[PDB]
Amino acid sequence: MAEVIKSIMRKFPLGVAIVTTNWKGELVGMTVNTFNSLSLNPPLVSFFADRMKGNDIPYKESKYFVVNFTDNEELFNIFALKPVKERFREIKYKEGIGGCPILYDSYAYIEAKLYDTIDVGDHSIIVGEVIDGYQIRDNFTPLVYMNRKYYKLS
Amino acid sequence: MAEVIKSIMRKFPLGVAIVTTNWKGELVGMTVNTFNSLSLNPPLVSFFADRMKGNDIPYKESKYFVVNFTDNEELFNIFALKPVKERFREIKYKEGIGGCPILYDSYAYIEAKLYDTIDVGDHSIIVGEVIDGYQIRDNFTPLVYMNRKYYKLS
Ligand SMILES: Cc1cc2nc3c(=O)[nH]c(=O)nc-3n(C[C@H](O)[C@H](O)[C@H](O)COP(=O)(O)O)c2cc1C
Ligand SMILES: Cc1cc2nc3c(=O)[nH]c(=O)nc-3n(C[C@H](O)[C@H](O)[C@H](O)COP(=O)(O)O)c2cc1C
Repeated sequence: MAEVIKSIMRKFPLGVAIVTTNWKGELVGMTVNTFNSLSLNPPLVSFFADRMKGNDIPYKESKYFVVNFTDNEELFNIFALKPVKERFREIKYKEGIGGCPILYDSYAYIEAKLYDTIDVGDHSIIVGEVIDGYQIRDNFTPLVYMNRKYYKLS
Repeated sequence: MAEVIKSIMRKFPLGVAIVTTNWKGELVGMTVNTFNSLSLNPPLVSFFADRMKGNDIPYKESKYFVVNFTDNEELFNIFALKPVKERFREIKYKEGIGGCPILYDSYAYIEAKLYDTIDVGDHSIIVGEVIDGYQIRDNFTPLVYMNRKYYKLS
């Protein structure tokens, strides 16, 4: 079989973010490399959630979600590798719209309201309608994921 | 109005590619920063097409499309800025699946078959089923778009 299709994606640089929500009282988040702007009028953003792993379910059952933009590699690792029950013990967060956690170490975030979801193959596209966003820290180092690694920008 | 939501995206680094198709004999392509992997089984890839500009129509009416991965900044500018009738005069290309053009200066490409399209707000999500991909050049410099500019990776 051609699994050259995975090898090409591993060399394709992608921006990363951490999406959180409050899921019936349970604080959850995850590192994503599928976040993007989908539409400007109306202002929709989206990301892709893995259905096999059940990453889609939390966001399908909540009304809001926050996109956290940060430059601390360690946080990306926490929200990809640590057990789900341990994630919010180790970091500083404040509560935001609908109880959703905003990471303290974010340089920016966007709060959004779930707008639609769409199952395509083994992922769902989760679309949210933007309702606010703030730039908090002005001086930061944006990161990209490529080949299991995070790179600063040249 | 909050157009802080545009200012946040301008600081968010994104991978770029050029998607082409053969549209009823007309060779068309465009620079996109919305290309990503959507699903592994089945292997689907996608990008977002601006409906206001009519970028969606070519891909909705063709059976295939090619994703071209390249490290030549000049090509990204050609396939974003030059009039549509002038694009394929200025560069070297070969014909591929379904007549779709493959750019000669690509280090990799993926050929794909249209699988579905979905209108959300002012964009459509164009999903294609991967049918091949090849890594051609081994030594390249992947680029990311941020703030109207292209950066090498540090
Ligand atoms: C950089 C990186 C990118 C990721 N992107 C996504 C993604 O966009 N969508 C997704 O569902 N999971 C993605 N994941 C996996 C989730 O982070 C992970 O499945 C989620 O945190 C739940 O954790 P668990 O599988 O360990 O329970 C990514 C992981 C890493 C390392
Ligand atoms: C880096 C960059 C990213 C772009 N990404 C997209 C995109 O993902 N989807 C889209 O429809 N147009 C995108 N465009 C615009 C298209 O390249 C452009 O509209 C297309 O080439 C048709 O050209 P025209 O509007 O000049 O006729 C992007 C442009 C640039 C500069």
